Amino acid sequence: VTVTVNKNPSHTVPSTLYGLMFEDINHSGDGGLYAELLQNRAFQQVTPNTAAALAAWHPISNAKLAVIQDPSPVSNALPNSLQFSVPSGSSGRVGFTNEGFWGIKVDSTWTYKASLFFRFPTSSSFSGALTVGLQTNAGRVLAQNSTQIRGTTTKWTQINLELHPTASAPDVSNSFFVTIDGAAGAGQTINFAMFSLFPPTFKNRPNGLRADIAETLAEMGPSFFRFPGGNNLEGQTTATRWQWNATVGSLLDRPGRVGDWGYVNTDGLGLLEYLQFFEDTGMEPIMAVWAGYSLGGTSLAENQLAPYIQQAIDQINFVIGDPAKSAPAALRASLGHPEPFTLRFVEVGNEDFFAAGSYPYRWHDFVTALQAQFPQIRFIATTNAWNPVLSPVPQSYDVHVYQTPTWFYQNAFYYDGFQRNGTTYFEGEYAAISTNANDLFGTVADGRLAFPTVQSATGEAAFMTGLERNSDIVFAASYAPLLQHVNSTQWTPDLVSYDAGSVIKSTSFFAQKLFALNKGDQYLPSTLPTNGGTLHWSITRASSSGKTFIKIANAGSSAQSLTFQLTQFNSVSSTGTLQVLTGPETASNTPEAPQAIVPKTSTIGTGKTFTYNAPAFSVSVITVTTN
Ligand SMILES: *[C@@H]1O[C@H](CO)[C@@H](O[C@@H]2O[C@H](CO)[C@@H](O[C@@H]3O[C@H](CO)[C@@H](O)[C@H](O)[C@@H]3O)[C@H](O)[C@H]2NC(C)=O)[C@H](O)[C@H]1NC(C)=O
Ligand SMILES: *[C@@H]1O[C@H](CO)[C@@H](O[C@@H]2O[C@H](CO)[C@@H](O)[C@H](O)[C@H]2NC(C)=O)[C@H](O)[C@H]1NC(C)=O
Ligand SMILES: *[C@@H]1O[C@H](CO)[C@@H](O[C@@H]2O[C@H](CO)[C@@H](O)[C@H](O)[C@H]2NC(C)=O)[C@H](O)[C@H]1NC(C)=O
Ligand SMILES: *[C@@H]1O[C@H](CO)[C@@H](O[C@@H]2O[C@H](CO)[C@@H](O)[C@H](O)[C@H]2NC(C)=O)[C@H](O)[C@H]1NC(C)=O
Ligand SMILES: [NH3+][C@H]1C[C@H](O)[C@@H](O)[C@@H]1CO
Ligand SMILES: [Cl-]
Repeated sequence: VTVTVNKNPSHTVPSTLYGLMFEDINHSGDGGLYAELLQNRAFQQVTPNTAAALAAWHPISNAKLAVIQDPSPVSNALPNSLQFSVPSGSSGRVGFTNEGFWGIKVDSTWTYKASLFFRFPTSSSFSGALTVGLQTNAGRVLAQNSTQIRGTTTKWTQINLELHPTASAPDVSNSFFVTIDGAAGAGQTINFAMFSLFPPTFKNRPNGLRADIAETLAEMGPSFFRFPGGNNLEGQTTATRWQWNATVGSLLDRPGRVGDWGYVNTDGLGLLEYLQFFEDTGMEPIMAVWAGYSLGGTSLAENQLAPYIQQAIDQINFVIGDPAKSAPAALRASLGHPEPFTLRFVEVGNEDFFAAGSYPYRWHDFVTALQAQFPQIRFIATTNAWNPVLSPVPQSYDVHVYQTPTWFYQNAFYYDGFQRNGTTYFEGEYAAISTNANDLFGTVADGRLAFPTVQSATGEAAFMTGLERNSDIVFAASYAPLLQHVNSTQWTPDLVSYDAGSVIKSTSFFAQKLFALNKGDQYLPSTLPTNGGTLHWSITRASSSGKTFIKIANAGSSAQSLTFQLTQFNSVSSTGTLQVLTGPETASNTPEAPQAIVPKTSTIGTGKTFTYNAPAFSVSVITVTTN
């Protein structure tokens, strides 16, 4: 195909076109992006005196453990304590371990910060060392530190100890431990609460993020971060919905919540940590507010919304409010951030096409109130575009699609036929999730992708050329889900996978990165791809530099020749860079082969005419300079 490139831009490419969609799913938050290494660190939202309350916790030797509703809890928000008892006649090492989130990476190049709260519920003459550390799951101690404690300490007391491993572990099958001498400790009971183990964090943030994952997200050059969901916003009931104010302040004062993916959320990754991450990466938020529906099917009645609307106002005021004008904005100031954060976009609910009978009145009451308080914010509707008809008229819709790789290349013209009437579209969730048109959400045996493939990434890339061409009305687009803990998966495929030790960048990750890092501010119209065909392209240009980014998706099994004609330009560089992602159709980056498929960079000859053979199942970026 001959592709003629127009020198005259048709529109300015939004700064927000490519970004991330985050919720705590697959332990993407707890166990993932949030750097905390202990699972069930504070016994949040578990039933006392049950086995599930002790999840991730194990005795050392003859230790007696129970999670109790503490008669004098460490805080209002943390009613549960770990009751540790050493039997009469004990000796040696007695204590307990935390298995982490399916392991703990123990690296001698890291300093870890261990902390816990303890008290003796009954004053005693105990005198001895409390030792914390890291061991292999064989009991081989790799790091340890101790401090003197006394049975006369009946008031909650925090212990803060650094850990320095003497050796890196050969694998992640390691645990955190707390021990006392069994002879010195015989017959003693100690109550513990609010444990924590942190490695070094991204940007050395207090209560920050896991470095390799954070760096992987920053690597992709995202412009926005949509959060906190997704289904994880909604709750299963009104009472279990995400609430901003429960995620701010001291860890002692965050009660956690049962999330929407089968596990408890600590809310240690809370609103301020999200906003700090955005400051650290140059992302802007697309922030969702809860809109009167939860996943058990309950809509709030129109006459029940007012307190929930005010809570959404409170949440936005925490982000952007003048600290002199509201309690939430004053709280942001008090937590060390007097300056408002950026927030341009708020999403009203999540996937309210599941509650389209109530969304009209929910949308109406929420957006009337929020637009009056926040005249500069753009509010995004979550129902199917224009069905049902909403009032006020939404400025933006969030469009989600999970489909086959083929569907994505076949639907790259999805936005071309849309009216240009001031409405903008957010592709807030998309992914090629299955090769089975009949059972998209089924099993891997029935065609569900365990990981993105070259096929899925190239189909997505074709659809993304459509998003970029239509970026006069498409303002933002994010793959979902973003993150996967390979030991605790509720949804595949995912953009970035990891275990306790290392990260896997998917084929789809590299497509997302290639699109986002090679994006100018001018859209240059070109010869249209065949609507329904496997071969798609989109061309942008950086007005400041003349760097010109030709993105080519070949989502099919046939190599296809493209001849670019740039005769309209005064000058085209005599060379360009090629970046190409390609491989076998069903090839994946897996834990076993995490670098099977990676992009390759080369130099090609360019000018006003050049020819590129786009391989079967390839994503290609050619960068030239044009003036
Ligand atoms: C986060 O902030 C929300 C407010 O936006 C807090 O929710 C509010 O909590 C109060 C106190 O529990 C609720 O008032 C109570 O309602 C019950 C049931 O009708 C009543 O029996 C009590 O006498 C009292 O009036 C209020 O309804 C509730 N509001 C909403 C919108 O949920 C929430 O507690 C805060 N969370 C934390 C951890 O601080
Ligand atoms: C045990 O942990 C303590 C507490 O973190 C470590 O002592 C701290 O070390 C850092 C770095 O030198 C100092 O800046 C802190 O002021 C120290 N605090 C205290 C209370 O001493 C100590 O080095 C750790 N020991 C081992 C063997 O890992
Ligand atoms: C923008 O144009 C869209 C088409 O891209 C219009 O959508 C129609 O909206 C009415 C109700 O307002 C629906 O009953 C139709 O079914 C919609 N058409 C389609 C194809 O979905 C939309 O109303 C326009 N919006 C504005 C602000 O003018
Ligand atoms: C977490 O998941 C990883 C990756 O799937 C597991 O490690 C794999 O285990 C399988 C099945 O035993 C082996 O055949 C693979 O070779 C392992 N892969 C790698 C890269 O090591 C790991 O066992 C899981 N951890 C836990 C505690 O379940
Ligand atoms: N079904 C998806 C849509 C929903 O909002 C998310 O929580 C799910 C995984 O990305
Ligand atoms: Cl397919």
